[PDB]
Amino acid sequence: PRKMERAEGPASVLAIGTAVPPNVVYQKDYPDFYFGVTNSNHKTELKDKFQRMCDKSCVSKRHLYLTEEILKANPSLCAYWEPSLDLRQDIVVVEVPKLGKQAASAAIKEWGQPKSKITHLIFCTTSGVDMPGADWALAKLLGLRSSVKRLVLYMQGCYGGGTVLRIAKDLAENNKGARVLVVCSEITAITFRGPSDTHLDSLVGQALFGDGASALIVGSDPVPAVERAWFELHWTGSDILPNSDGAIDGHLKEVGLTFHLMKDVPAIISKNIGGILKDALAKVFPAAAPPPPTYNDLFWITHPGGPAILDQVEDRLGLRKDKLASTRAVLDQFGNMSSATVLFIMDEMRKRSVEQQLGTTGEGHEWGLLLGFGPGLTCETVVLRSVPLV
Amino acid sequence: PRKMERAEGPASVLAIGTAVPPNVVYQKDYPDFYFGVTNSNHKTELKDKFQRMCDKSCVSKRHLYLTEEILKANPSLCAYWEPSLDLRQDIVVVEVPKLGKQAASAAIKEWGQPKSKITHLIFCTTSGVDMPGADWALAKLLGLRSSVKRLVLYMQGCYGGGTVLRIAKDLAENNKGARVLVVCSEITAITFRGPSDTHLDSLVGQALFGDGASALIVGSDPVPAVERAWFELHWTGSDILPNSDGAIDGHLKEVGLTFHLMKDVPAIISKNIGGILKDALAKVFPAAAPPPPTYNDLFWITHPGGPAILDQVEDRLGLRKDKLASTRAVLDQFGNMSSATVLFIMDEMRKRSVEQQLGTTGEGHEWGLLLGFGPGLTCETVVLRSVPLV
Ligand SMILES: CC(C)(COP(=O)(O)OP(=O)(O)OC[C@H]1O[C@@H](n2cnc3c(N)ncnc32)[C@H](O)[C@@H]1OP(=O)(O)O)[C@@H](O)C(=O)NCCC(=O)NCCS
Ligand SMILES: CC(C)(COP(=O)(O)OP(=O)(O)OC[C@H]1O[C@@H](n2cnc3c(N)ncnc32)[C@H](O)[C@@H]1OP(=O)(O)O)[C@@H](O)C(=O)NCCC(=O)NCCS
Ligand SMILES: O=C1C[C@@H](c2ccccc2)Oc2cc(O)cc(O)c21
Ligand SMILES: O=C1C[C@@H](c2ccccc2)Oc2cc(O)cc(O)c21
Repeated sequence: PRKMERAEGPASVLAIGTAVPPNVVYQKDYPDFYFGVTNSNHKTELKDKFQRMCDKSCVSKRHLYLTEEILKANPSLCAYWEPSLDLRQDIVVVEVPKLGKQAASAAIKEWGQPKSKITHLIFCTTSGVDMPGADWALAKLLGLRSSVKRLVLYMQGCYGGGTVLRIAKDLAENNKGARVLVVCSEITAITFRGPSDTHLDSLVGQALFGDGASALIVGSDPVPAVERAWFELHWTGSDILPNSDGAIDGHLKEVGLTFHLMKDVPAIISKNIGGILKDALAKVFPAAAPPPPTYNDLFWITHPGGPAILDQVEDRLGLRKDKLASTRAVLDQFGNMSSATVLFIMDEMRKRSVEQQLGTTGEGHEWGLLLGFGPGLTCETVVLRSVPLV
Repeated sequence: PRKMERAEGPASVLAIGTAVPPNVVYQKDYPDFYFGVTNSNHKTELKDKFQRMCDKSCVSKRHLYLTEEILKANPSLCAYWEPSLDLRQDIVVVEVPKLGKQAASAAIKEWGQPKSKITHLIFCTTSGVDMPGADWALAKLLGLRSSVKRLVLYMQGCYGGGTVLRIAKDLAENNKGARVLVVCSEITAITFRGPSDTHLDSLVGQALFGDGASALIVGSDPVPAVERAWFELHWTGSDILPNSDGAIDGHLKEVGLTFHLMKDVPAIISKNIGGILKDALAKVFPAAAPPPPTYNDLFWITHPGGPAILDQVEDRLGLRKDKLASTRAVLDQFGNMSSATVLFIMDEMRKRSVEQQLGTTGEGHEWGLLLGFGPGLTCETVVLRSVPLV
């Protein structure tokens, strides 16, 4: 007879909303723009290198808070190593919760229930820190009840989409009637800086990173015919990959957030992911019983840290060429939105499945994988179940 | 049949370790020390106001990472408003997880099981941010399994001790066999700065804030005659207090972490806490059945934001004067250690109960309250149950 009753069924995604800044930057135009606005067009070697990163980035466009106008008004962001944290913070402490509020309103509207049924909130970002935090600012913007149980996950990085689901699963499953608002909001004004020929990992981030926020309603036991489940969370795992110490570092310095990235990240991920997944699926489908579905029969929501990561994972695991299609669509249209990205991909996948009348929310497959990769090198693994359609 | 099995009994504290820097700073000595090492002794009126805050702080001693030698070596910490974040970060990014490791090892030794049985980690701090985070640095220092499920709660503030329990409860209860390492580690090198007569709320921080780390092993279903429970978590609540907007703010700026404290913080807390506790207790002990214990028959683990908070809460709720004794002993010998403090108090309470042979780990009372207060103004409430002794 618990003092807090728990729930029975699996934690379920009941709604997804997304939001991007309205300023669209087409990748074809970005090297000219990026090197002009940072007064670096004379470094023609650096620029050619940046052109080829952009050429191969498999990003067609990104949505960016930073405009030409904001940049020319704030010269310290356009240089490479100028003190700038205070200005960066003044921006993202406001704009990260605001972008997340746009995404949350769309999730709440789809869900169909008054916002006061939201009992828990998880706010995740890599863009700025403050007290009270982005979670508090978001609850204020939305008018959530004063007793919402909040949690702010700061300085996470690109694995954070997996992390928020790992935690939300337990909040929803162990609290009867709990409805968890889950927000990932990322804005690149925290990292944007000029180019330097000695910091070529930061140049990569300028080719790939973009802005966005996504929002879920996560809860167990959806009310039949009133609430709608779209995916279920069944198994989570977290791994620090071997021999990955310092593969991806990020430091919050007086020049803003600095990004450090080793060239063997794709090899480290692609060469270890198979064991991680094979173990995950063995836990979920033990013999004592159906064997795990094959990789080609699972749906795939993979953090697209970069095209080389996706290509090398696809190659090492022998995935048919269409398995990463939803993943690659989101990267093409929004770039790498750090922790938010996987949820755009989740939303992209379910929307396509409805549109093309596939049999389930997961492109017609029953089971699936959501993977996030970030500093650690940390790999978050969430085994998902789709929900049948019509 | 769940793909991840859950646990049955209440999340229980199975061990507690604590760790403080070796440098002890007697409050009698502190005004002379602080104004001397910050070259402010000419500020006669400022210093006397600071003497009065110390005289009254009900803090006798604090443990501090910063020493006179370190301060004289790094003059930007002794000025009031100098660029210093990179220096501070370089310190606490290392020292915060290092201090958390001493407390963790002590908790693990007490618990008695091999460190590899730790499945989950929650690291809470208000001092510094990094990627990978302090959670990852701690796991590395300890040699935890590569698949430990980690969470870093950055920039929490003084309510963090309640927040970690609220989260560890669900991690422990929803995952069969899960053992959660909970660490709160706080080091004032991130905020320490010289005095100024235009920023006197920050002066208050100089009178009250100390350094410390505490660590818990939290798990459901302790193995009988093998593991030992000291407190059980049964009910959690979180609240933004009314008309408290901006009462407690902190920003990570290029001069380091900055502290803003309104003078009505004790009024805000003491005038609203009764309704919060009455609501909580009504939820835990509903009529439909025993009534809730009186405040005086509860044990009290209260974050000592300062003596005026404790005194006004004690006055508003009509608490017998012995109720906040364990709480006040920790403030006296350690200061306000932000998120770590309530766990020192919890450690103090169980150690006294055992030493004096009371009937339970909660000073002879069955039920109790842990409260944390911080930015928001956020109130975290955890209804605890004690365990009977011998
Ligand atoms: C876009 C790159 C980004 C794709 O391009 P590619 O297929 O490697 O194309 P190329 O091999 O021509 O590489 C182009 C340039 O990128 C540079 N580059 C790639 N990765 C780099 C890194 N981590 N640091 C510095 N420079 C790098 C290369 O040195 C090369 O320069 P060069 O033309 O002067 O040799 C690709 O390497 C990738 O997808 N990387 C993954 C991103 C990642 O590391 N993790 C994301 C984490 S959250
Ligand atoms: C130690 C102070 C810290 C206790 O002192 P006190 O008993 O109120 O003593 P006094 O009222 O004489 O105050 C002493 C001085 O502190 C000053 N002071 C107290 N709180 C202050 C604040 N938040 N900002 C600025 N000054 C403050 C008073 O104005 C007074 O100055 P004066 O002597 O020049 O008039 C007390 O106000 C307290 O405990 N407050 C709680 C601190 C807090 O907010 N903690 C929760 C935290 S994040
Ligand atoms: O350098 C930062 C940038 C940040 C981001 C991306 C997009 C939008 C806003 C912020 O994402 C990261 C993820 C990492 O795993 C490591 C990082 O060092 C970063
Ligand atoms: O300014 C910081 C200081 C930090 C701390 C305290 C002790 C040791 C290390 C760090 O605690 C805080 C708590 C708050 O509720 C608000 C704050 O602004 C702070």
